[PDB]
Amino acid sequence: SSVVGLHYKIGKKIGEGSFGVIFEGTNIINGVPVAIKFEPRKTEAPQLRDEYRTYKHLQGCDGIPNAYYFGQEGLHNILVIDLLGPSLEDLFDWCGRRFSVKTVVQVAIQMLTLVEEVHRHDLIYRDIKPDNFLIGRRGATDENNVHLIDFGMAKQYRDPRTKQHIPYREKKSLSGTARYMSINTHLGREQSRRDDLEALGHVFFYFLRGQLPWQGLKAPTNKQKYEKIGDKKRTTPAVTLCDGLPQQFAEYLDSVRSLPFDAEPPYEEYRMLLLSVLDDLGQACDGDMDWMHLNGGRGWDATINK
Ligand SMILES: Cc1ccc2c(-c3ccncc3)c(-c3ccc(F)cc3)nn2c1
Repeated sequence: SSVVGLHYKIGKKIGEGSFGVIFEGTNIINGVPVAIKFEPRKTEAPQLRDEYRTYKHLQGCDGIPNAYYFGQEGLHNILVIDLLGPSLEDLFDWCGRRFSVKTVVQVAIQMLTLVEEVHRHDLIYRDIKPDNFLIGRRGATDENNVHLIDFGMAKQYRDPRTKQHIPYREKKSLSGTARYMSINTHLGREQSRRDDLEALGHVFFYFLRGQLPWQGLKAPTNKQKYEKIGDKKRTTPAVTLCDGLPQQFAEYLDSVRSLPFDAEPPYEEYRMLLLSVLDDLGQACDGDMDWMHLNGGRGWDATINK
């Protein structure tokens, strides 16, 4: 059948997110474009239904798309959400694998706000990477704002009613993306709010430099590769990552790395820290982004870029 969930016509496949089977589509009642993620209906570790509830739990938060349907349709499981634009990894590539300091600050404060409101709903994200932060669609209100998708790695970190934190714990299996994950993750420690923020600091330097110094390491196995990346993260001072860059990014990474395990990070203080970079450089926080100058001032386009 060309239509799932009663109302959603399946369209072009876009197969992001685990190669994890995503299509674009349209709501046949109101023309609203949607993203449709299928998932094999029987699985050991099915994430689609708790991902649906995660979107509902975060419903109304800015930068988090609506979920309109989760259901059946025979062979798979379906989740329908708002359709968004390219990822920050995509735009990073099209901009030459380098973001200006201005673009990094502006995207950083929106990412900090996104993660904060995930944390405010008693969840840690635990899969921070530029591939899961998406901009909006062209000619939309939110075309160039950052959004957050894919909550398959999310976990409750405090009880919602009592607000009491999960116990600290160790010897957890290392999974996530090794390029960005916190040092604590490398050591098998239970993740918490600070670890989402340390991962963000890694992305910030990734954007600013074009590369992180623990990229391109090799080992016989994956486990040993993860260990070498973790070793590099701990012998590279934040001040050397930020050689030639505004020192507020080194102070950011240093401070979130030293946060206590259950501590509530000072999100607004971190945002003011990064905002001060623009003041030291005489720039304004006006929403102008590097990718908005792509292709003569038209921005990203499918024929030329991807
Ligand atoms: C790496 C990556 C990139 C984009 C993207 C979409 C995405 C792409 C474009 N517009 C909206 C979403 C989603 C997605 C997740 C869950 C779902 F139910 C539907 C879509 N995952 N995902 C994962």
